[PDB]
Formats: sequence, structure tokens, C-alpha cells
Amino acid sequence: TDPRKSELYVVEGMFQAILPLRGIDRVLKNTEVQAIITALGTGIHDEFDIGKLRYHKIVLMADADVDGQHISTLLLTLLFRFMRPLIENGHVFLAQPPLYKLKWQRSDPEFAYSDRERDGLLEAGLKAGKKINKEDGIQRYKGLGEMDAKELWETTMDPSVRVLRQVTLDDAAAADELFSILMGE
Repeated sequence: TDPRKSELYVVEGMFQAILPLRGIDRVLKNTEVQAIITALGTGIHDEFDIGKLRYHKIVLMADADVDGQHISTLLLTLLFRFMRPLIENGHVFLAQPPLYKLKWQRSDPEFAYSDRERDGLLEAGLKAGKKINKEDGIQRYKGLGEMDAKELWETTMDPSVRVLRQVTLDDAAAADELFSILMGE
């Protein structure tokens, strides 16, 4: 659980810490944001000290819809404006939750992270002799809240299977501009 072996997941509302974030000056006072900032341990702006970082990886997980984009947007800008080295140093990632669950009749269900993977897994399973209900065998997730707690962990937090995307400085800059445009109303 020492920093090197620790990760912090910030999820839409190896030691794996988890904090929620329900979706500029007032944002910093919101307790959920404060918990996250405090958990990171670095301090902010001028006080920022990379040596005090408590987590090797910071993973943002949210729904792919507007509501989900909003929090990921707000979080990426806070980091870009007050804790930039976390991004430049490659500590920030976005978790890709699965899009589909393939409910094989007499075997383990499989998860697909894209339409193409869905098609490949389906074809591969059928050729192997696996059976699936053509009407309800493939579940298309609407959000993270539709997932079973255990399946959420297995598909987004399990290190040997999760699909993570490193946030680049350019990505964060894009999020910050987005935050600016939208605030301009």
C-alpha cells in the first residue's frame, strides 16, 4: 500500500483506494473534491510537492454520457490548473468501462469494450460451441450503476484485464478548454 503500490480511483457518483465525485473557486470547497485533493497528499498550486504523492496511479472512471463527461472534465481541469505535474509525469488515467456483457449460456460471461470487440467475441464464442440467447444474451450497459459490483471490479479495476488510457498534457489542456467554454455558458 506504499505509494508505488497504490492507486486512487475517482468514480462517478496493489492497494486500490476509491473516492466518489458526484456530478472553480467553489469547486475547491466541495468536500468530495477536498477528500480527493487531500488523499493525493501533494498540496496545491505553490504548495504542490510531487514527493508527497500518495498514489502511483490516479484513475478517473465515469459514464460515457454528458453527465459522465462533465465530472471527468471538471476533474481534469483541477489537475491541469493546480497539480499539473501529476499529468505531465503520467500518473493520470481514464478507465474504459465495458460496453457490453455477453451472457454465454453455460460458461463465464465475457465483456466487450467496443462494438468491434463485441462482434469478435461473439463470433469466437459461437465457433467454439458456446450458446447465447439471441434476444437478451447481449447486454448493452447504460451506465456504471447498471453493473454488478463484482463485475465492475473485474472489468475496470482488475489490473490484468482493465482497459486504461493515459491522460496526456494535451488531453488535459483539451478538458480545460472545454471547461472554459461551458462555463462561459
